[PDB]
This record gives sequence, C-alpha cells and structure tokens, in this order.
Amino acid sequence: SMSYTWTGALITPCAAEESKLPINPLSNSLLRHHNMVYATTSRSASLRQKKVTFDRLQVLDDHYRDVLKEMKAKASTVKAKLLSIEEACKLTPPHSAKSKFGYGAKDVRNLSSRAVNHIRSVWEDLLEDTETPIDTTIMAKSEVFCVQPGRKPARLIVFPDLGVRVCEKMALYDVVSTLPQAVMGSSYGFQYSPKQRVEFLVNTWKSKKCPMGFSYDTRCFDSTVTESDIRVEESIYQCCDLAPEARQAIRSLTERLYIGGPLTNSKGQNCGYRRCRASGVLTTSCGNTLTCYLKATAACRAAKLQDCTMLVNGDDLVVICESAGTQEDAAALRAFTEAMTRYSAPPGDPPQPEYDLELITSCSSNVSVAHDASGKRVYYLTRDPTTPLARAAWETARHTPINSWLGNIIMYAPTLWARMILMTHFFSILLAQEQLEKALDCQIYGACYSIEPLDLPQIIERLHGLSAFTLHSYSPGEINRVASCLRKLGVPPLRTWRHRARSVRAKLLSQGGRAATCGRYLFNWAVRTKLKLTPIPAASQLDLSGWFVAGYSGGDIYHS
Ligand SMILES: NC(=O)c1cccc(Oc2ccc3c(c2)c(=O)ncn3Cc2c(F)cc(F)cc2F)c1C(F)(F)F
Ligand SMILES: [Mg+2]
Repeated sequence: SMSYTWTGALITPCAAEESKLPINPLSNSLLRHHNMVYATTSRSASLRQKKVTFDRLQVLDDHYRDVLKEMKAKASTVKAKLLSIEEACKLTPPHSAKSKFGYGAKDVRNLSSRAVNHIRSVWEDLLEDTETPIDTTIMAKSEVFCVQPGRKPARLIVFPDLGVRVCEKMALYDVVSTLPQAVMGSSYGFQYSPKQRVEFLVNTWKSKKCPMGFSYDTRCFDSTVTESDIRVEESIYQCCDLAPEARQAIRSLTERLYIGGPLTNSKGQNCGYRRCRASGVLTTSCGNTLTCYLKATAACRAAKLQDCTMLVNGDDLVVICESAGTQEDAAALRAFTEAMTRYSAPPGDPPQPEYDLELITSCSSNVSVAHDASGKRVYYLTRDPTTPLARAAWETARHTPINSWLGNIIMYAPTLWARMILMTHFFSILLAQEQLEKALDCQIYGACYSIEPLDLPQIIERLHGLSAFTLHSYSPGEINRVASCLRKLGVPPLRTWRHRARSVRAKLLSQGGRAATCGRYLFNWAVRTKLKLTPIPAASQLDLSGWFVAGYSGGDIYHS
C-alpha cells in the first residue's frame, strides 16, 4: 500500500521557524562561515513528503519466517511489567508538547489532577476501543546541518497526543526497554556505551578468519515499514508475559496508532493518512531495530553470506562476516540487497564491501585508533565532526532546549575534535558567564538527561576510562578529516585552540573544586608539563546504567 496519502493541506509550523545562523560574537569564535550552517524548516516539507511517499513492495519467504520464529522464541522468555500512571508520568520530558485537552508536561510531571484524570480516560479508551484510528500531528522537524557541494529537506515527525503518549509508556516502556536485548542479544546496539560498541565491533571483527563488513542504509526506513511489519512486531511483543490490560493496550495501540492513522497539521487541518511507521511513538526505536534485524538476518541466509554478525541501532545497520573472496563478496552483497528489497527495505546508497573496520560507517560513526600515555593502541568511536560543530555554533548563538554539544562531548570524549574544540569552546563560554554549575539537558540514544558540566570528568572516565584524557597520535585518516572539516567550516586550526585551552585550563585550575578537576583532566593535552592523572574518586560512585539500556528516539522519554 501507499506509505502516505495526502489531502493537500500543508505541513504547517506552529511558531516562527529560524533557518539561518545569526551573526553572534560567541558563535563567530567557533566558526566563521556562518552562511554554511542552516536549520531545516517546514518550507521544505513537500520535498520530504514526495520522498517518503510511495507504494511498498513486500514478498516474504521461508528464511524470514524461520528467523521470525527464532526471535519470538527468545521473546517468550520476557516478563513485562505494567507501569503505573505515576511512573509513566515521571518519564515525561518537561518540554514535551502539551496536550490539546487542557494540560501539559508540567501538569503531567506534577501528577496534576486534570492531567491524570484525562490519562485515565485515554487508557480506559484503549481497553474498550480496539479499532478507532488515533489522531496524530505531523510537523516538520527542525534540524541543523552544513551545506554540501544542496540542502537536506526537513524530516517529518508524527506523534499522538500527550495523553496517549503517557499511555504508551504505561503499557510498553518495560517492553521496549528489555525485549530487544532479550531477542537480539549482543546484536542489539543501544545496550552499549560508546566504549562497549567499539569493543563489540573490534572483537567481532577479530573473530573472523578474514573479516568483511558493510553498513546498510535503508532508504527512508520509516516509510518502508508495512502494516505486516508492525503486526509482526506486535506478535513478538505478544510473546511476553503481560498483564491483561497491557495486552489489550498493546493490541489496541497497534491497530489504532502503530500501523497507521489520520495526520493533522498544527492548524487542525486533515493532512492525510499514514500507513507506515510514525517517528514519534514509543515503539519506533524498538520496532525498527527488530524489523531491521529480522529482515537483515533473513537476508543473510538468503544471500549465502557466511557467519554474519549484526549490530543494529534502530534503522542503522552494520554487518560483519567471513569474507569468501572479493568477487564472491560483491555478489553476496548484491544478493543481500535484493533480499532486503524484497523484504521492503530497499537501499539508499548501494552497500559496498569493506575490508578495513575503520572504513565502515554505522550510527554516523566509525572505529578509529589512537594511543594512550603508555603508547599502546586504543580503539575509540569517532565521526565526521561537521554536524556536531555546525550544531555547536547554532546552540551557541541560540537558546536551544537540547544541548547536542554536551551530548557530543560525552559520547565522543576521546576524539581529537571533541576535546580540542568542543570542550575548549564550551568551557570557555561557561566560565565567562559563570554557568559551570547550571545543569543542562542533552540526549543519549533519544532519552533526555540532565547533566552538570563539572561532572564531565567523572562521566568520561567512567564511560571511556582514563585514556580519554591522554589519547594522542591519531590516525592520518582521522586527522585529515578533522583538518578538512575545520577548513571547510572556517574553524580555527589546532594552534588557536591550544592557546585557548591553555587559557581556560589555567582559569579553571585557579577556581579549584570540581572546576580544577575539569582543567586537569579535560585539558591535559594542552600542556607540555602534563599532570599525572589518576582515577577520580567520584567516578566509581557513578551509576550510568540506565544510560545505555535501550533506544528511545522519538519515544518522548526523560530519565531523571
Ligand atoms: N588542520 C589543523 O588545525 C591541524 C593541524 C596539525 C595537526 C592536526 O591534528 C592533530 C592535532 C593535535 C594532536 C594530533 C593531531 C595527534 O595526532 N596527537 C596529538 N595531538 C595533541 C592533542 C591531543 F592528543 C588530543 C587533543 F584533544 C588535542 C590535541 F591538541 C590538526 C587537526 F585539525 F586537529 F586534525
Ligand atoms: Mg549497558
């Protein structure tokens, strides 16, 4: 069927949309070519709609069914708990979109009588009505990027009302938080911190006689998800031990929301119908991961690829297997794509066989290689720094809800660019404004987390280890990329940052306390007479468990 059907009503913005990087003194410090940075707006919605709208072709086979059963079998071991209204309410981000029924996230988190009362009726309605399509809002997503030799048309997010969202959590939070791992095991990507992901990719790579890997980019995965895919996804959830009300809720949510439903713009106009995966629901991440995993695993058997290890993060897929030879691999890969195309997962860019782990891009990142104080090779996760930097500038010139830069510093603490540029730039600003103590919100695998800048040293050592503060001698490949990026964006070169870091480090050291700790560990690369960095006491006191359990992008989740 058609992924989408449009009435003609436009995807409207519910507020003024900013698309250009303002000429700000502070942003200008980080990057000079401000005209290269842009934010997508609803003005590009039609370009997207045309890209995501098409008929889906899907032919299933024996391999798909075999793998599906294997998956359900693991699923049968899961026992999911039905969250309470209070629990699910406590998971709602403070900035979440208000309900059109007289309340907002604030009232939800405060267990406001009005909110709760409405959440109850919505739930009661899910238990009674198994058919009525639940309404959803469609908005153009506002994201920041750098221009390219044109521009990316805004992505379209689709999400139901606040009430329904709390209800999703009640019935499915525990499930989407535990089922993926139980089913895919080591292959489930959101369970790993950046360090563990590299570990897994490196060990997996070395477990092959002669490794061959490739990333598989599905063309607009969300609109390639069929009603069949979503029901198959429910059949997997249905294998869990569920409370009676949770089973019905899931059965209803599937038919009324997850498989499709009416689309409404910000003005209340009927935009069209959706027959594919909505981006703004709680099951989006789990569902896509399961679907991507299922199709890929069946495609591997069908394609004759040997000993295929999957690492799946939602629609993002990486595959590592036993090479069978250059020509045999090219053939096998093409066969893999045909199987995937039949499973309704056509490729965007044709996949290419890789024989060098550092050449595979998954989750926009890749495994590189540097050295620690001792001088031994240390693997770590990195990526092209264009977008992170572009967004850093943006978030520097404008008050933005989520600070992707803070999230990038954490996820990419050991990289050349995050340490040399992100930490320097931001700490410098925070110190100049005396905000080193204000906690900031950021995201990790979709979930919102409140973090204090001064705590970064602990978090980094904990997530990455001490080597993140001593890495050096990066690969020529990683260096070239950072170099080109800076050249392209008009970002000051190494020397400029070192001088700035040397200044910040000193200023932080003079403040003592946690700030001094920031200056000693974060900026140890700036000095000649380096300090002897030892494990930070409070690092062992840290509990970053809930940080890397599952993916929640689009799920509207907040881990307090
Ligand atoms: N084009 C440039 O501006 C430019 C010019 C010369 C070199 C260069 O790469 C660099 C810069 C510093 C480097 C290395 C490579 C390295 O391999 N090994 C060590 N240091 C010191 C260093 C470090 F260990 C970590 C850190 F967090 C900042 C640092 F300073 C660059 C760049 F953009 F970083 F890629
Ligand atoms: Mg974990």
